[PDB]
Amino acid sequence: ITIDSARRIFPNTLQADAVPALTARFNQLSAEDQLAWTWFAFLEMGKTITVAAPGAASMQFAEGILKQIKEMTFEEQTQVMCDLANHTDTPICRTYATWSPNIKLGFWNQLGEWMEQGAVAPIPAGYQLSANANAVLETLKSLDQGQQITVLRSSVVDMGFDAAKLDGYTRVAEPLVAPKDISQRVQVTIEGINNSTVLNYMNNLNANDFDELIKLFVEDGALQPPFQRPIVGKDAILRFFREECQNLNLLPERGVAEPADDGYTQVKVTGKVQTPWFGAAVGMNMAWRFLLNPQGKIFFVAIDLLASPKELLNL
Ligand SMILES: CC1=C(/C=C/C(C)=C/C=C/C(C)=C/C=C/C=C(C)/C=C/C=C(C)/C=C/C2=C(C)C(=O)CCC2(C)C)C(C)(C)CCC1=O
Repeated sequence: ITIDSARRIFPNTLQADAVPALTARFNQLSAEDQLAWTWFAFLEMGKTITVAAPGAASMQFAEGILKQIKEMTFEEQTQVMCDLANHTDTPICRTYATWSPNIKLGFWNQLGEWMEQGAVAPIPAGYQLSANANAVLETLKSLDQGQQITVLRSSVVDMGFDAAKLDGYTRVAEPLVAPKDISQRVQVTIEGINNSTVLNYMNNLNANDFDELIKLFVEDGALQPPFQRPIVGKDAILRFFREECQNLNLLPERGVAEPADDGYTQVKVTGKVQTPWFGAAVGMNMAWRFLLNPQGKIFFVAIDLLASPKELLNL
């Protein structure tokens, strides 16, 4: 048993790889097309769902850069936005790179508001997307909403300076919320599954109880978010929880458990997940794939975004 082999459990699980597919196509576009594209994608999104107001604690980390941009001319603002899209080496792009996804999202949500308000340079009124950009946008509109918001988030996260090239830095993230009181936790129920570790995983995460959640993992275990590489080691996993996994609502529905190598157990769970950005307005179709050692500790868990609601019944 290795992490590489663990990634392969439950191979008939059909992930929504249309997301990385579309991201690849989007990445072929010019910075100018990218900004215009996302503006139109953002407006399209607004036809059905509204972004929740970012937390004040989150925005205080973006406030400095936002203030600087707001005081710029339209031409200067557009250049900064192009710099972010191009991953150009600039002070703003380097600052951006140290931010967690939620801070990056709150930052762009504010710029979007200011674009609507006339405070930040808008997309040119009669701007024409390239043929390829148009086609990418058409494909976006054809995907379910869970896949749509995942594409937009991924693109936001990938802007700015290459974080890897910053070497060591203080990571900027939202402050920790106190875990929910036990009496206030709404425990999950999973049809076909009684596994204590899986239930503890779901309930602790829903409670923002990361200190108890991390105890479920083995030292050298790993967690794999949708479409990215596994995050290895309890230290990295806990940091991921604290920085990116606050105020989620996991609503698992069904699951199955099977024997695995070396006395391990593998467990597949399907259900829905809500992000605090949209709440109940977007229930993403998810699968969890656990690999548990004989002591019931988590060696590996993959979290998949599924290709369609039909996959929820694929056990
Ligand atoms: C950029 C841009 C703009 C702005 C655009 C804007 C403002 C875009 C913003 C878009 C927003 C707010 C997107 C939010 C996405 C959140 C998702 C997909 C969360 C998923 C979480 C999941 C599945 C959780 C999963 C989890 C579970 C279940 C676990 O079990 C373990 C934890 C884990 C995390 C893995 C403008 C409009 C100004 C145009 C110019 C321009 O470029």
